[PDB]
Amino acid sequence: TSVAAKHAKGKKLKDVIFVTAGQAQADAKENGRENVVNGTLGAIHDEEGNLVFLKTVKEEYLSLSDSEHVGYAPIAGIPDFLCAAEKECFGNFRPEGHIRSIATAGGTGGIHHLIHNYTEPGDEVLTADWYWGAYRVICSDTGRTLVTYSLFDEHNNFNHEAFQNRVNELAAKQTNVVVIFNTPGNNPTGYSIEDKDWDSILNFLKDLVAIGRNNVIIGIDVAYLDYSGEKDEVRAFFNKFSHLPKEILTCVCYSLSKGFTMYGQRVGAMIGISDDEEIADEFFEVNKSTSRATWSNICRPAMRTMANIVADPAKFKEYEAERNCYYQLIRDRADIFKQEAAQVGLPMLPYRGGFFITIPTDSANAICEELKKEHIYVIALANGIRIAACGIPKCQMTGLAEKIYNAMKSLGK
Amino acid sequence: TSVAAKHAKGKKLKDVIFVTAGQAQADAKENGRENVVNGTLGAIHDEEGNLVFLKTVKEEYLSLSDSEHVGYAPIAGIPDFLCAAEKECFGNFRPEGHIRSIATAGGTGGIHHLIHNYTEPGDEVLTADWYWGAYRVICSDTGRTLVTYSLFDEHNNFNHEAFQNRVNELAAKQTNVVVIFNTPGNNPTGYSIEDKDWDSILNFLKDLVAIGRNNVIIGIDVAYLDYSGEKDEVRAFFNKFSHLPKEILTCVCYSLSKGFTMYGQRVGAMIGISDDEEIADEFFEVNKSTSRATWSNICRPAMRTMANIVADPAKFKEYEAERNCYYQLIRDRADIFKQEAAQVGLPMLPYRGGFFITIPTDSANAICEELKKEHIYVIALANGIRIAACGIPKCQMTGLAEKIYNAMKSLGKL
Ligand SMILES: O=C(O)CCC(=O)C(=O)O
Ligand SMILES: O=C([O-])CC(=O)C(=O)O
Ligand SMILES: O=C([O-])CC(=O)C(=O)O
Ligand SMILES: [Cl-]
Repeated sequence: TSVAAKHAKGKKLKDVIFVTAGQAQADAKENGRENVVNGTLGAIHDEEGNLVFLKTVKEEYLSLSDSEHVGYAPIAGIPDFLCAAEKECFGNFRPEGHIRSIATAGGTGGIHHLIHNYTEPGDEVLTADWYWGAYRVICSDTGRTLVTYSLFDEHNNFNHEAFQNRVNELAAKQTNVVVIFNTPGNNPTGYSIEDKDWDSILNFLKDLVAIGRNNVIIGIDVAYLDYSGEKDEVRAFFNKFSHLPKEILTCVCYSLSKGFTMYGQRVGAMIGISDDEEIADEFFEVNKSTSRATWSNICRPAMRTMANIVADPAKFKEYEAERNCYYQLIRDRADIFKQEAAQVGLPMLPYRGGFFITIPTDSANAICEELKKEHIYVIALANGIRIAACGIPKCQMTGLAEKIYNAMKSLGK
Repeated sequence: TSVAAKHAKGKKLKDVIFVTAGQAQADAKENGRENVVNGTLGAIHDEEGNLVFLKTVKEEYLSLSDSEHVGYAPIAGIPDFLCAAEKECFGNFRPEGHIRSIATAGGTGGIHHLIHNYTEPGDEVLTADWYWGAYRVICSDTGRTLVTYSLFDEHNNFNHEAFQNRVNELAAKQTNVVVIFNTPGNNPTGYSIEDKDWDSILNFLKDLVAIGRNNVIIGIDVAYLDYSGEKDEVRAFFNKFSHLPKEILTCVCYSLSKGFTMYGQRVGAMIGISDDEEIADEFFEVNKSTSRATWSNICRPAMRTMANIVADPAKFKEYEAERNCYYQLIRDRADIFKQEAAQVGLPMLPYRGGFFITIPTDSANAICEELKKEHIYVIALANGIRIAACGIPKCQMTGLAEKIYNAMKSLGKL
């Protein structure tokens, strides 16, 4: 018994991420925090367990005028914010061509708008077989289908044959092919596309476009950019989108959730890049329209907060340095998990950065339910176990790769 | 020249509201707030021209924990917020039957969701001929068509015949009929559908669905709920949604924006109301999914701030007492304009409540342009001039109608 539209009739979300986090904090309220390890949600908590609100960000944010907290922001977002995000995102790497940006609600809004405006209903959207689960829903809630290519070959190199084969397949059947790359610090694996592999990607994508029947739209979910590596090394690939043929458009979906540790402020920028000023202006206008059509403006105090900080050299250096403490702090946790994981013999995907590390298993769900017994609370995907290294203090990181590998060995995994 | 999908290309907002509003702000920043009449945006300013952020709301919002400021909130919203939003919306009038709520990005989010889930591609959506322009963009960006019925008969009463006529034409071409009512305190007019009229509206919808051909989805945008009249009076109509036939689903789009004075912060709930428990559950699930597919989740601090207040009796009465002082201010402002508009002979649509008053004319663009040179900023609609009384102190409101009449006379527009 349903009154919903034809395409909406059967929708129900199974959300593993959020309940699984719930029994976590549920075991950590009543029985004490330190007998529970929380590997669920992508939020940074410090060595003592508290959620990190970077104190430079919070200080700006709390000091704002009534107008910045409750006033309206323009539809496209605050122009200072739009310039500050591109500044932060690009670093010394800002590509040439025409760049135009629109404020979005997180990376989610970015991905939603990109898919709404650049694909037709029924179209397939491409990403790596290791990917953030929501992409599924962003496509499927709209009549699009998310399809995948094997990210890794046998030795864990970017798998170019798998990618090119899948792209050629979408290209044969639809004019626009949208491909989402989530890099650097891929969610779940932590993997980052290398500079040489971007070269091979773009060179292939330029060859495809020269045939003359397709446009390619390259989405890049950069959410983990500030958690992936040295400042210039992780951004250097941004130079590689300069002066691409106009049949290729690039959309960098940048977010403040991680970089500024504002999660529930819901704020991002989608940043379009084109050799062609008209194509780039169309990116701004069509995505501006979808914003008005959806949330109509994004959160003001969070936009104003990150613009203020980035424009004040003292304040911005103070913020880079507080964030880098927390990221050095994460990088080490993954060092401790990487070293013990290797000695004990536990398989784990090739992490270069990011909040998560994943253990490949076909059994993840089962292996997770017995982990929930140990007071170890983690996320189960179709491909394996995802663990939030952002959330796990040094205390429980060491000897953790043992407690997981020990659960799998008992069950035949 | 164009890479966007076929249905996307050409989209361009010509956005009047924020461009005018920007001009006003810059005028006032340079020349002082007290030297500009800023009738642009639906935000409250007090008798000094200061943006109002209610003391009880601000103190709670700034006093939140880090966890409540930056923590992710669940896809459907904070359960406490969903519960508090239904409670302050429905009052003593909560309808009977199955109720399920979902967090949205303001009222835009709720209506974006409603249209995405309850209409097929190409369908028509009905609203009054005086409406908030955003509805049109919501429809057209997703490939629907917003269509209108004349809100007023010749006496400036709810035009039941123009409306029923419109419903019939839609019901003849598609299964679902979505109708958006912006009441009480309509944007742009300030009109509120009266209770008897809701009876006649509802009676007609029941007859319509008794045929077996259609579902009706009634969207009610309640943004102005708290600015419209006495607490119980403005809410009384909610009881009329008790046990409607299951072919009628009522969606109440609530916002924090105006009620709590977080204007820029688009935070609301869409509250579904159905007699049939599976209808309501379905409302919950298609809308949660679309929340994940669009914004993933809603601003956490705004939600908690509101749940906290509504759940505290002492903080709740104090918040209301604060909001009420400002509601009175907006009343007086509208009374002044009306008195004076009637004296100078300047026509005006009927204003019950809300932040805006509208002057009908097909000349708004030329008129507004002239008013600017006088440091008066109002918004030009296609059919009229929208004035936000919420943003215009009394001493400024005095003489305003005369000035608008005089601009229309000088420009040869009567
Ligand atoms: O008055 C306000 O609330 C702000 C409006 C604004 O900044 C804009 O023009 O986008
Ligand atoms: O929000 C989610 O789906 C899970 C998460 O931790 C993130 O990647 O932000
Ligand atoms: O936001 C707009 O388009 C105009 C406005 O003042 C409101 O009704 O919220
Ligand atoms: Cl569809």
